[PDB]
Amino acid sequence: KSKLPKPVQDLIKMIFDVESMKKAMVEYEIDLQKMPLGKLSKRQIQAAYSILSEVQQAVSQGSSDSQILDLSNRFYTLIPHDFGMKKPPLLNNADSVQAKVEMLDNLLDIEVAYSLLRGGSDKDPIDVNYEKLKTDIKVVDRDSEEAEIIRKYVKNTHATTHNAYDLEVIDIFKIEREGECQRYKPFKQLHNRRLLWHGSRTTNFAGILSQGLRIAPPEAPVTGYMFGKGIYFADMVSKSANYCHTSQGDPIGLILLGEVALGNMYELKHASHISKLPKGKHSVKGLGKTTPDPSANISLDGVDVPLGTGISSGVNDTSLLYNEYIVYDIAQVNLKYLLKLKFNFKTSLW
Amino acid sequence: KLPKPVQDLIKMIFDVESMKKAMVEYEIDLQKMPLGKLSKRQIQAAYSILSEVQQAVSQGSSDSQILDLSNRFYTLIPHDFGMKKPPLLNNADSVQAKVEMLDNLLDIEVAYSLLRGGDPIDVNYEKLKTDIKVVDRDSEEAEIIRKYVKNTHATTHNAYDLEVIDIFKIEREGECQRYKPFKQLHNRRLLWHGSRTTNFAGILSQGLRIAPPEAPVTGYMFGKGIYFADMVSKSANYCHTSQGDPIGLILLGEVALGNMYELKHASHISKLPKGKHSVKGLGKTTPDPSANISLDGVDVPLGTGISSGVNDTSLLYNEYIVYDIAQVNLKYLLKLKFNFKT
Ligand SMILES: COCCCN1Cc2cccc(C(N)=O)c2C1=O
Ligand SMILES: COCCCN1Cc2cccc(C(N)=O)c2C1=O
Repeated sequence: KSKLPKPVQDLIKMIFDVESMKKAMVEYEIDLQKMPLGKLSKRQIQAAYSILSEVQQAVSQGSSDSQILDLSNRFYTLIPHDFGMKKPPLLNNADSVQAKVEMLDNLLDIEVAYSLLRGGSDKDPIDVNYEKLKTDIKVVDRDSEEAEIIRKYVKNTHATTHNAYDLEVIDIFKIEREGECQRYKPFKQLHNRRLLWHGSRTTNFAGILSQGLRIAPPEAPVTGYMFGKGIYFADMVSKSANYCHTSQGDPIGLILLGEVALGNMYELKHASHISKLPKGKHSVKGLGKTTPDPSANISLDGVDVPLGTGISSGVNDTSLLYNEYIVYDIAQVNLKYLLKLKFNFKTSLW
Repeated sequence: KLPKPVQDLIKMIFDVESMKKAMVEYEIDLQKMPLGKLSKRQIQAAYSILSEVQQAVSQGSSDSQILDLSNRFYTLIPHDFGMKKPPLLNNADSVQAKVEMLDNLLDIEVAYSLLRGGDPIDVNYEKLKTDIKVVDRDSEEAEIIRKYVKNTHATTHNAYDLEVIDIFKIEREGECQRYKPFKQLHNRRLLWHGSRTTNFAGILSQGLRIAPPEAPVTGYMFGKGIYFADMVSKSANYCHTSQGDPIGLILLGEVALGNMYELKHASHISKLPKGKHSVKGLGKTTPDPSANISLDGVDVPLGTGISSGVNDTSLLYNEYIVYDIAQVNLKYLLKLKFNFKT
């Protein structure tokens, strides 16, 4: 029997849950008869991203309808969908491809989690699966100052437009991924280090913990992402928490706090599909209409914690309601905490 | 008393009827908004609504908020569809079609305002505040200018052949002096800019300008700058000529590119990061760097289309953008002929 703290055990059961992986694929309308979890592969996912990249090129550089249509057929042949009686969406515009890009990002992480789950020994399974994460996980005391500051960050940065649910913090975990300390070392030195959120489906955490946050593969279309292929973070808990993709049918999710070394920010208000930064720049800040009150900002260890409540920023001519922060090198991030959140979905409008 | 090929130019760009036709082809309702009533401020408000729509879409505003803005657009700019439904402005594509139209209307209003304000041909010349001279068909200037035309016609723009007709040397009053500080910058290059004829009176009295503050930065692939090509045909596509109307105008401009920000895909910016003075959108095809010429610090990239080793890009051919009007110095205005197969 495992000697791991009970919250840690429960975390392990959540992450390594085949049924949630299946639910995830069904949400993307993948036909599980034609493509079962066990038959997902990296190569298939790589080729699918290749097809989206070709699709976007064929659209940018004005290919013919026939070619666009062929590329769509190829995508849906490789990734089988069940659309019911709904018209299968042609991949002939930025919106349609961005949606498929997000599905593939999640497919990639599900493949990693299912791989990790199916690998190793068949001791307590909980301990066998814990070791697969290659991460030291400690439970933060509910009454710590550490816990209070974090509950305050959650409370204060919930955006007013994310009004469908309230968040309640169930468990807080201190995490240290094997070898990430050393990896982050050089950036430890950089100015403008910030403690920011990253939200993800619950089973994506097998890959996130074992491999860390990653940039999309070279096959993935740079145009698939608002600010290109980097690692995305929010300073508003609810903007990240939406990426948990929880529902009243499955209302517990997980979210990371990570220290990110931003340095000099390239400040942008609209899409910029970049893969590299111009010289002088270490990150992108996408500027939101709403920004945490910088009066309320705290800092420890030279890291800023933007836990002020949201106030109007200077900015009105923007594509974003809230800020977002992108780095283009995986070493720029050091994961600090992992929070287990219950999403309490609202029944009243008042 | 002005030369002939010049006199033709003045008539062609101050043509009230071409302006009327551009309007009809956009399905503008000329009874409610006749040419005479076009307002710069009205166009700016229309642009502003397009900005709101695009921001509403990106920010995830309600369908009813977006529907309202789309109706507001058509309140402002009277269209006549006149049995069909005005297109819904709720996506970047529909919005994009209206951005391009407003870009044209803004220029048409400039032209018409000139013509109304204050031999009419030479009253009109006066107002352009631009010195124009003809270039000799035989002179060396014309031979280099014709070679640039011929070498840089892209192969995917095969629907037509091009042939030069007149070459005009232009000097906008005040533009040398405006450009002075920028002449010091490196990577100065002689590039093309195509526009429709209804646009050229505005361009000559005012120079190449950036879309107004009200215009959406997301309406343009690299945001609000001035766009140039090194392929004559990429630029000439923007003349919007046809079998039925085969004569277009094109600019050759000296552009101070400086330290280029080199990009492969859309970036909707209104300013450059520190240290960058222009954007180069990278094409799959680029003129041969071997055939390049330098003339008193200005490069003329008249090499023939060769492959750049850059294949993961949104662009068949290069594009150059500057974000300060003062980085451009207009050198030549060409009058060309399109020979369509068909
Ligand atoms: C992971 O794919 C990136 C593209 C989609 N985005 C954008 C974004 C902005 C801010 C925060 C997050 C986040 N996950 O917490 C994300 C996010 O996933
Ligand atoms: C004024 O509209 C800006 C966006 C449309 N673009 C892009 C572009 C690229 C290269 C050359 C030109 C040109 N006019 O020759 C243009 C052009 O008009």
